[PDB]
Amino acid sequence: VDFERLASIGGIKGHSKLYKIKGHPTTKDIVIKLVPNLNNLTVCSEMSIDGYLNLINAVIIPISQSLELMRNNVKDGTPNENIFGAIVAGAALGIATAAQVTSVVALHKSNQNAAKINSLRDSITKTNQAVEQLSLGVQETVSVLMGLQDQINTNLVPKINILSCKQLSNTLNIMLLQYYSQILTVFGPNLRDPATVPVSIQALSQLFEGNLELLTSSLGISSTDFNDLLTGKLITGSIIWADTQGHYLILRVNIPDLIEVPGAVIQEFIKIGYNFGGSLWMPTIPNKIIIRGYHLSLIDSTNCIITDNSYVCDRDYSLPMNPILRECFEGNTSSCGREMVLNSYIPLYALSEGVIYANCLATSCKCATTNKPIVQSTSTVITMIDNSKCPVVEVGKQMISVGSYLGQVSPNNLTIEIGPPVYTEPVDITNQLGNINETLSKTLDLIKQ
Amino acid sequence: VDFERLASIGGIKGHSKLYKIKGHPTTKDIVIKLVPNLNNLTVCSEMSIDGYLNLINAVIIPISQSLELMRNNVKDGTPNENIFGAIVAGAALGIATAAQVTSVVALHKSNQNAAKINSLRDSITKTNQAVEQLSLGVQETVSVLMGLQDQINTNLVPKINILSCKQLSNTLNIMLLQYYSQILTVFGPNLRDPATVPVSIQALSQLFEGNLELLTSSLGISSTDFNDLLTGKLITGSIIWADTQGHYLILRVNIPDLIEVPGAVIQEFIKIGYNFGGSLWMPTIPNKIIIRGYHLSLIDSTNCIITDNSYVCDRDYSLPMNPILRECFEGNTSSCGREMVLNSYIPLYALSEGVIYANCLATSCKCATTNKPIVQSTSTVITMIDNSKCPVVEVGKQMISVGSYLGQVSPNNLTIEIGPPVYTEPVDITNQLGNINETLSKTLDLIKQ
Amino acid sequence: VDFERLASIGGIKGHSKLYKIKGHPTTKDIVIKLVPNLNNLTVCSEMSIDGYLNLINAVIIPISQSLELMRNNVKDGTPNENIFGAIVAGAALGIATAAQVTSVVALHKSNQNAAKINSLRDSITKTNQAVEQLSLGVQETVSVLMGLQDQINTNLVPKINILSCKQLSNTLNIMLLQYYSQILTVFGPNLRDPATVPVSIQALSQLFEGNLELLTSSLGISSTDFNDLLTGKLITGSIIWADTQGHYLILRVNIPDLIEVPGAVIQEFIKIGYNFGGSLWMPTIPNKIIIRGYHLSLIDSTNCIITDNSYVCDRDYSLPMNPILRECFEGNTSSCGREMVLNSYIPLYALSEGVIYANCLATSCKCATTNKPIVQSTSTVITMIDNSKCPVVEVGKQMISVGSYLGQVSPNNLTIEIGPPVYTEPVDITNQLGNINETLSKTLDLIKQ
Ligand SMILES: *[C@@H]1O[C@H](CO[C@@H]2O[C@@H](C)[C@@H](O)[C@@H](O)[C@@H]2O)[C@@H](O[C@@H]2O[C@H](CO)[C@@H](O[C@@H]3O[C@H](CO)[C@@H](O)[C@H](O)[C@@H]3O)[C@H](O)[C@H]2NC(C)=O)[C@H](O)[C@H]1NC(C)=O
Ligand SMILES: *[C@@H]1O[C@H](CO[C@@H]2O[C@@H](C)[C@@H](O)[C@@H](O)[C@@H]2O)[C@@H](O[C@@H]2O[C@H](CO)[C@@H](O[C@@H]3O[C@H](CO)[C@@H](O)[C@H](O)[C@@H]3O)[C@H](O)[C@H]2NC(C)=O)[C@H](O)[C@H]1NC(C)=O
Ligand SMILES: *[C@@H]1O[C@H](CO[C@@H]2O[C@@H](C)[C@@H](O)[C@@H](O)[C@@H]2O)[C@@H](O[C@@H]2O[C@H](CO)[C@@H](O[C@@H]3O[C@H](CO)[C@@H](O)[C@H](O)[C@@H]3O)[C@H](O)[C@H]2NC(C)=O)[C@H](O)[C@H]1NC(C)=O
Ligand SMILES: *[C@@H]1O[C@H](CO)[C@@H](O)[C@H](O)[C@H]1NC(C)=O
Ligand SMILES: *[C@@H]1O[C@H](CO)[C@@H](O)[C@H](O)[C@H]1NC(C)=O
Ligand SMILES: *[C@@H]1O[C@H](CO)[C@@H](O)[C@H](O)[C@H]1NC(C)=O
Ligand SMILES: *[C@@H]1O[C@H](CO)[C@@H](O)[C@H](O)[C@H]1NC(C)=O
Ligand SMILES: *[C@@H]1O[C@H](CO)[C@@H](O)[C@H](O)[C@H]1NC(C)=O
Ligand SMILES: *[C@@H]1O[C@H](CO)[C@@H](O)[C@H](O)[C@H]1NC(C)=O
Ligand SMILES: *[C@@H]1O[C@H](CO)[C@@H](O)[C@H](O)[C@H]1NC(C)=O
Ligand SMILES: *[C@@H]1O[C@H](CO)[C@@H](O)[C@H](O)[C@H]1NC(C)=O
Ligand SMILES: *[C@@H]1O[C@H](CO)[C@@H](O)[C@H](O)[C@H]1NC(C)=O
Ligand SMILES: *[C@@H]1O[C@H](CO)[C@@H](O)[C@H](O)[C@H]1NC(C)=O
Ligand SMILES: *[C@@H]1O[C@H](CO)[C@@H](O)[C@H](O)[C@H]1NC(C)=O
Ligand SMILES: *[C@H]1O[C@H](CO)[C@@H](O)[C@H](O)[C@H]1NC(C)=O
Repeated sequence: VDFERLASIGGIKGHSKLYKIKGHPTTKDIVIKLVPNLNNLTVCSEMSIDGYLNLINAVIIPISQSLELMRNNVKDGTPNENIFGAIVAGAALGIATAAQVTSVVALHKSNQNAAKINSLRDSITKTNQAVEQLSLGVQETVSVLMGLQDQINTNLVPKINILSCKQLSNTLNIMLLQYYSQILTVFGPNLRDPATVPVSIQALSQLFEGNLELLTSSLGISSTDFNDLLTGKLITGSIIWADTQGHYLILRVNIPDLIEVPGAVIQEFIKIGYNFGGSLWMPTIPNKIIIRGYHLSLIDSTNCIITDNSYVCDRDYSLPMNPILRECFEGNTSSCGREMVLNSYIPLYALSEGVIYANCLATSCKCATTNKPIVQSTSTVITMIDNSKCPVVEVGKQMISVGSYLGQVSPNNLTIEIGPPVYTEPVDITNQLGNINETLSKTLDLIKQ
Repeated sequence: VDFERLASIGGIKGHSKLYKIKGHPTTKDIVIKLVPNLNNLTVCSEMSIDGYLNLINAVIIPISQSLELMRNNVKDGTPNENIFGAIVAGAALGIATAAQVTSVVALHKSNQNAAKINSLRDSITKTNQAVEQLSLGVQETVSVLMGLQDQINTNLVPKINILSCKQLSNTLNIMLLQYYSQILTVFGPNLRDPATVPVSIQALSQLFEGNLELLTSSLGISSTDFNDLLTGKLITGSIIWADTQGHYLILRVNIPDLIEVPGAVIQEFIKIGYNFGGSLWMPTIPNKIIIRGYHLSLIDSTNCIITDNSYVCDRDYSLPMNPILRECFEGNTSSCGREMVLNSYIPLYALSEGVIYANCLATSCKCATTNKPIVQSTSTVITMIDNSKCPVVEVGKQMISVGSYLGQVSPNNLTIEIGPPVYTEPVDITNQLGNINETLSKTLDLIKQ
Repeated sequence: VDFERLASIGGIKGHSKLYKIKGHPTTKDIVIKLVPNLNNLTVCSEMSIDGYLNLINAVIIPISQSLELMRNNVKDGTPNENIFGAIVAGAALGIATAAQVTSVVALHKSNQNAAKINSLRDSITKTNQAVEQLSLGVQETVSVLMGLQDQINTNLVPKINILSCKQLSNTLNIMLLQYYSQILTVFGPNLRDPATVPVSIQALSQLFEGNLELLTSSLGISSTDFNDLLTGKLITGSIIWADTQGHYLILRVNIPDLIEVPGAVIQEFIKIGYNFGGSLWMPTIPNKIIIRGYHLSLIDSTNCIITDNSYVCDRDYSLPMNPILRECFEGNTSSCGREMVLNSYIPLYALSEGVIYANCLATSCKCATTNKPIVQSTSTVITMIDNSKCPVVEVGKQMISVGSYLGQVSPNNLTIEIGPPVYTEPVDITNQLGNINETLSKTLDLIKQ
């Protein structure tokens, strides 16, 4: 890429940041209970828990049935001693994809640990606090949790005798209906196929009043640097057991790790408007260019957080680009398109290493040190301001200082090769393909002559 | 649609679902009280209600004057000779659509029931609980409802003498300001034209801590199956009255239904990457094809929820394709477009009726029962794998089992034909336009002579 | 623009509203403290504040360091003959934009007032109420506030001795993790550079349970008409100080004003389907047209709220419109394009000042004064209906009355030109990609002839 020619056409080189992709995740098993274990409220709680039980058993049972169905198709013990592993009975599958097979293999791998955690069902159902830990093994422990367990251990407990029992039953019914609305909201897409659908950690967090940090801390991840504090919205987890007896859900989550792709640097750009042909124009370039070993491609940070120093993505998002755009970035400013604007929010000046790139035709350019106006050149449109002209500069309204030097090439004396203009592209451009069509079927009429 | 040549072009036939959408327009009517009724707080409440009342008086009166204007835009009379009424006022609508006329007919249809509900205004204001059902007639009822009644019947009521009265007044002001912010949030677009704008049941439930099925069970809808349980976001409804003295809003909602359009089957597809020209490609076909008696249309599930077995839409969303797409799906794989990718997240193999469609040029394909590689034929690009080759297949890393049979013919032994790709960013269409600019007078240079 | 031919192609003139732009905002300074001042809880608080402080220091300290680092890059003083201008040291900026320069100038303006507010740090940290005021000067005041100060002044305070101190400590821990997650949620993009990123009042109010007009009333701005009730989602604020001692942020917010651009009228339109060629077609014209002294342009309401009488935007969003669309709106219905629709939710009739535009080919049309049907003319598709034919009209299933007159000339008796249909696919481009290439040999063939 040539920054001098692309600055001649009106694009200024922005920051350079890194690219990091999530990769190599380890697994951790969590358990979530659903039944609010009340021990203090055995005086006045009545039958009303069983209505909540009937409403949650409408969704606990079919998820568990599909979960035991999907783990039933796979088997182990490949024929021959040389070949061994998990075998998917694809005749019993019907239609399946690669990630579904991978999830089936993962569930078959975690079936033994699911049975190991299922051995502690009475330990799961005996908890009376919000979040606590129980000894899974000699070195492993579980992370049982309920957000609403605290709500009938710090709010509804002290009103055990001041307030009437039917009012406690009605308030518990309102809270249970609201919580069942929350579980109904979060396990929406999970109802179709609860094996191949990951669970967002924030969607888990709205079950517990939107506290993602409690799940992050009790899960074990402790973000310390600046880069991992923004990260935490990409933690994925899958359900491995859906037990109906204690009415609990055993899930397996993936602890992320931000690996770094070698040699890939994300380069940003700033687009300014320039006055050509009596109109204001902007070059048509993408904002972000990934560069890796003299190779230009495209990415999208639609799902990626952007730090001050790097681009952090959940997964690699490499998109191809047109070779005409590659020639536009490399040498050919004639191959770069331009669009027109007339709105008031167009930047005309910007700073780059102490060098001002400014359109002086619309912006007032002056030097404070000499008190003389600066005129637009006719060989260029974008006008540079450095310490060669004047140190202390009047641009627009503002006093500024400049610094450094162009380095290699001055685009003031360089020729101008602004390419063809493009228009706006709504469904209007399909109507211009329509009048291109009538021009072409005029030429088809002129073919026969 | 032929699935063998569509498997040759790179598409795999996915699941088949239904289009059981829309239903009978049975309705129901409820009452939304705004001012909460305090009865235990007659000791220490001051006149903190007056600021809330002055805040809501700026809201309630415009909807009331708009609705009485809208009733002034219609009469019935008995003009003509066969017509016994239901005429609209001439030119009093100004600018109006068909849905506005339908809303006019709806208010003229329900004004008698609105007067019937308004006959018990003193019965409306005497409620001191959250949700009540009061008898409209002999076998009829409505639902008067106040979700913040509980918060000043279980939280602010017991602190009547423990906490100081000015602190209760301040906290009451805080929750009144918060709840008035909630009404200002939910009746945002409703303030412009409060007769033709429906009300989302989820945004209505957001006034009540997001307890949707509390409103649903108080309404009367009891979804019992899997398909209708996810449904409940298609309730909707329109306000029929905005009474100022009781400060309440009489709402009319529609009880939905799920009828089935006959013969319409939604078909899913899986698009895999194939290695042609030393490059990775995918075919360009839409994901869902609706088929009804040899008729292909297009749909968009931008709002429709997807069940495990069918598609639930609020309303029919039929779209067409080009006839070139119809020939692409029927017989012409040369008319099916393609796209080039280089990203890592491209699946290359999938399963369909125990038959593997695999890109073995990039995927390791072996038979574990015989320990031999599976090689790509030069005639095919996508490899069919069944039990005729080998029962246990190594694909990728995984042991899998195949089964069933082929189905008519195979896609491997068929001829393959392909076409050019194209993308967005119409600067290439701009160069094509300049090509037309030079081309049309490239024609009229040396035709004759 | 005409409305006779434009309704003859099927577009009906909607309401005419105004255009207003937010302009000239003044500045007011607020302060936001973050450490919850507990005074009643000195009996049982333990050291749970220390973990919250350790969590929030990693956010507070680098924001303050970046703020003072950006503060160092601007200097004042006289550049020889010029008096002042706040000279920006451009060597200490790297790459900067115009908005960043304006923000640096804003903080250079606000350093003195930030120091004046920072002189009352012990006054800031001593507040034990939710929202209260302190005297900044003889005529200026500050607006120190918390949404969660009340929560440990009305909820956790009365359970000082009834509930155990470790349960109070755990409840405070859970609520502090939840609120620390709230600050991590709202200050997401602010951590990259906390000077150039504006702060929305909505996400700020999300820290205080979504009570927007509590913040608005503490600011002092008050809405009084219909147009300012919907306005309230566009308040812009910027960080001016990030003090780590009392752990508070001094913020400067911009109280706005809705200025009116003169002569600009936003025109809406209603597009109906018309039956041509045995099929339903939809004309392709934009819904909104801004007209200002015979000047058509394009706008987008992607962020602008729409009131009953005007358009309220955060900033001007004028876009150029095509000269082919200028011929479409002025004279040439051939330039007005079309598309082919088949879905059932297409309106075919509408009312405009007692003028019925009705496609009577698909809609039943009658006059029950005479009890006869109304037929379709061959010279037009859209049916003109006024009181000259019959004053009381039957359209579809609805019985209406009309008035007024035609409007200059009737839109039924003329003949209008037509545009071609379009689609939403790049297939056409690929067609031409080889088409013009094939027709190129044909052009030379004409030359050969
Ligand atoms: C999940 O897998 C289990 C285990 O069965 C094994 O896997 C199947 C896929 C087949 O390949 C089996 O041959 C294989 O053993 C299946 O559970 C089994 O279900 C059957 C009924 O389908 C049960 O038989 C019943 O048993 C008693 C006998 O007294 C009577 O009630 C009935 O007469 C009937 O025969 C059987 O006990 C049960 N268990 C075992 C170990 O075979 C299961 O069908 C399968 N699928 C699902 C969806 O759960
Ligand atoms: C909505 O409609 C009511 C009812 O009036 C009926 O509908 C109107 C659209 C017109 O077609 C009327 O002719 C028709 O009766 C309107 O309320 C009426 O408003 C008028 C004033 O516009 C009232 O007249 C006043 O009455 C007393 C007489 O002592 C004095 O205060 C005034 O001198 C004045 O004459 C009238 O009483 C009232 N009611 C009726 C039954 O006619 C209403 O104006 C209309 N529009 C709106 C915007 O509310
Ligand atoms: C922000 O600015 C302050 C003020 O410094 C002034 O502005 C800077 C932008 C430069 O132009 C300075 O020349 C100018 O004075 C900076 O504080 C200063 O930091 C320096 C170190 O960077 C301190 O020097 C130290 O001082 C003592 C001397 O006994 C010893 O510890 C060291 O040997 C060392 O020399 C200096 O005292 C201090 N104050 C002043 C008034 O200069 C500050 O660093 C700067 N930037 C940031 C990121 O905070
Ligand atoms: C409440 O429950 C706790 C925990 O089980 C127990 O220690 C306490 O004694 C109970 N109190 C009453 C009054 O039941
Ligand atoms: C593009 O640039 C190359 C050198 O980088 C040059 O040879 C070529 O002619 C240019 N093409 C244009 C300006 O169209
Ligand atoms: C640009 O070229 C001019 C002559 O046109 C020359 O005076 C000037 O020094 C050049 N600038 C450079 C090489 O930076
Ligand atoms: C293109 O033009 C031809 C000839 O006028 C017309 O028949 C055809 O429908 C048009 N096609 C498209 C896709 O615009
Ligand atoms: C509180 O209100 C309820 C319901 O109206 C009533 O039964 C009760 O007596 C009231 N209590 C007091 C102390 O006013
Ligand atoms: C595929 O075609 C080949 C010849 O090209 C033939 O030998 C083979 O039997 C065919 N397989 C089918 C029809 O399944
Ligand atoms: C290209 O330009 C104009 C429109 O700008 C068009 O009318 C003309 O036919 C085209 N060709 C030439 C040779 O100008
Ligand atoms: C609680 O704090 C308030 C306000 O500072 C004070 O008036 C009151 O005495 C305190 N009460 C106790 C029990 O400490
Ligand atoms: C466009 O309209 C003008 C008058 O406004 C007319 O002279 C001209 O012929 C029209 N052009 C068409 C229909 O192509
Ligand atoms: C429409 O044209 C007819 C002649 O075809 C004429 O009689 C009639 O008055 C016209 N209507 C107008 C101009 O409104
Ligand atoms: C059409 O011709 C142009 C110019 O030679 C070429 O760039 C383009 O690839 C061709 N398109 C096809 C599909 O052959
Ligand atoms: C497919 O069949 C159609 C006729 O139905 C034909 O026009 C097309 O060329 C065929 N596909 C080929 C040979 O590319």
